[PDB]
Order: sequence, then C-alpha cells, then structure tokens
Amino acid sequence: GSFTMDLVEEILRLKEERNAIILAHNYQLPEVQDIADFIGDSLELARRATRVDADVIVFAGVDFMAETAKILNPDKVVLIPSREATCAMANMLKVEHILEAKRKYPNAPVVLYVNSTAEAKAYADVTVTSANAVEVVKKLDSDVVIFGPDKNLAHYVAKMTGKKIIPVPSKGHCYVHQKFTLDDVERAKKLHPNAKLMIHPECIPEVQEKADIIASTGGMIKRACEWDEWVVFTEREMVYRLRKLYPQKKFYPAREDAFCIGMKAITLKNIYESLKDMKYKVEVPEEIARKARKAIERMLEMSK
Ligand code: SF4
Ligand SMILES: [Cl-]
Ligand SMILES: [Cl-]
Ligand SMILES: [N+]
Repeated sequence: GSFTMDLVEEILRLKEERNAIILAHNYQLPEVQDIADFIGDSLELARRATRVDADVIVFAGVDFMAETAKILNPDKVVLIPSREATCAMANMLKVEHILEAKRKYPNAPVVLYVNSTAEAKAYADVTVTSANAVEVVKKLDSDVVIFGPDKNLAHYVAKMTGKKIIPVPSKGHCYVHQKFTLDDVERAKKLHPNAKLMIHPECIPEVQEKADIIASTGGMIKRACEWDEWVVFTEREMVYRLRKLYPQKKFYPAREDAFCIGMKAITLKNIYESLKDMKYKVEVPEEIARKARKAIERMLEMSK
C-alpha cells in the first residue's frame, strides 16, 4: 500500500529499537493508555518499577512518578516526555517543613506521600500512596506520625488509624480532587440512583463521607467487581480506564472538568519524540536517591 506508519506505529517501532517499556498512570489520555505496556496507580507503578527487564522506561505520568521509577532503577534510562508533567500537590512540600515537624516531634516517623520530591523523600522513614497509607501508618511504632503533603488523605488516615497526624505542609491538597463537592454527590445520586460512589481520598472529608468505597485508583479497579454501576470521584480519564477494563459495567464521571493539567502534558507526539530523541532523561542525585530508595523500599516491604 501507499501508506506509511502513523504515530502509534512509529512508537511501536521505537519501543522495539530502544528496548523500552511504556508505563502509564490511570489518568493518562485514552490514546496514551492504549499504547502503554503497563497502566496502574501510584503504588502499582512503583512496584512494577522493581521488575523492569527493559533498558529504557518511558514514563507517561507526572514528575514524582518518573523520579520514583528512576530511584528504583538508577542504572536504567528513565524518560519523562515533558518536564511540565508535574504534580501541584507534590511541590507544596519542602524540606524546611519536614525539618520543622521533626524538631517538634523527633520520635514521630516521617511518612511521605509518593506525591513528593526526591529531596523530600530523602527525609522520609517510609513513603505511602492512597492505596497503603492506612496500613503503613497503622504498623508504624508510634501513636503520632508526620504526614504529607495531602491534608485530605491525612484526614482519612487519622480517621482510619486513630493516630495523631502532624501535617506537612499546613495546607497541602490536590486542586483536581478539590473540585468535587456535596452538590456533585447530590447530582450523581439523582442522575444515577442505582450507582455506587467510588471516591478518592484526595477529595475533601465531607465528600469522602458520602462514598460507598474510598480507594486509590488501583483500589477502585480492584473493587469495581462489587457493583455494576459506579460514579467516579476522581480525575475524569479514570472513567476511560474503568470502561476498558470492565466493558459490561457502567461508569460515569462525577465531574467531566476534573482534569490534571500535569498528566495531560503527556501526548502521543511527545511519547514518540521521547523515544526518538531519548529525552527527557530523569536524573536523581545519588545521595538523595539512596535515602529516598530506603523509604520507598520500606513502603514496598510493608505493603504487598
Ligand atoms: S491529580 Fe492532583 S495529586 Fe494527582 S498528579 Fe494531578 S495534581 Fe497531583
Ligand atoms: Cl519490563
Ligand atoms: Cl470482569
Ligand atoms: N516499641
């Protein structure tokens, strides 16, 4: 025929030529999810980064996720397709906040959400995601923990563990999940009265309290078998992921306008350019990476 390769076919060829794997988060654009080799939540992506056979990881996700992959694979090439694929919440936490909390509470473990810089993780005893924060905090040998950046996840963890949570920084939150309100709950239950509500713990507490399930995006997928219709209180591309996994169920976005700008910095074109030009190489200074790795490895040890 007269036709050549499209972007998809160019990516498939370059993935072979580079001996690469494409890891994608659940919030990636559908056409990006459709070319990824592995799709998952933050915890699943971290765990998958410990069994990489490929030489090159193309990370279709935000900065903190790609850096976590690099911390776990210091001697592989990790590429982020855009350096503007960033998490607003992760960048709210600075080392100075951690040091001030550690001064007040020297015996409190420092528990950092994976939404954090590698520099911040160098001061963590253990990392967590929304999938394992409760389990990890419950197991830590202290009735008080320093925890951040997300104050809404912190609220959920405090409620479920009964432990005292010292927030770092004071007001960390995700603007995407803050778009969900009680009015969205009322509208969803009116429009879809037979649906159950799956709600991310980055949503505000009063919205969390309306959930049928509170879960990470990975837990939403794991627990979707519990009902046939769901309203999805997280970033709207999760609806595509759930529909692909369970075509027989019904999924509805809680808000179509719940979009993560950083996630959508990743495009098919820049994934192609990432493989073609071997960019942008993610690097983490060795001293930071080794300390961060200790905290991430401990997380993986404490939650299977
Ligand atoms: S959805 Fe929110 S917390 Fe998750 S990557 Fe985007 S800004 Fe960060
Ligand atoms: Cl692999
Ligand atoms: Cl199924
Ligand atoms: N103890």
